[PDB]
Amino acid sequence: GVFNYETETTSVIPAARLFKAFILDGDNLFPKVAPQAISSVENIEGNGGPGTIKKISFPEGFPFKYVKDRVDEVDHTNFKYNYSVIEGGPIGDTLEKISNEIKIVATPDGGSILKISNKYHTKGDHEVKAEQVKASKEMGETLLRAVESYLLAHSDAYN
Ligand SMILES: c1coc(CNc2ncnc3nc[nH]c23)c1
Repeated sequence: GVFNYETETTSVIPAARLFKAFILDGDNLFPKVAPQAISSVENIEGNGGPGTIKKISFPEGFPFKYVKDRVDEVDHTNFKYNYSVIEGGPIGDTLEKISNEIKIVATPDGGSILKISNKYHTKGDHEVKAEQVKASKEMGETLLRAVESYLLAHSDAYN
């Protein structure tokens, strides 16, 4: 079955720039700005569009060793990015996939709002716990804040 979770968060960075950095250049930025959260990102197959597979490794001591994520869609006009967790970590006999959608929207103050949906696809019917969703949110927020801090400090990056 599918369990749907939605959240929203804000950024002080304008949408297009935040999209170029946090979404389009995450493979590079995440291990650089948040090494305590992401040890490395490996491109396994594909050139960045639908179907591209990445292996994201976590630091020692984390609950999981890695996940493989697959790019589902990338909308460079409307700042939408869809990707799925397809192997590793929580994926296995109870959880087939996590499908995610991120949309970044401009706000008139010059920042942005990120709208995030996480859909957990379980085998038949087993149950997703608030704890697993929380952990995802916390990771996403750590990464956002680390990227935001970098973009604040490096004005010539991603313009
Ligand atoms: C690429 C990898 O992770 C992201 C961020 N998605 C995201 N950001 C902030 N909180 C989240 N919660 C679930 N997904 C989230 C983009």
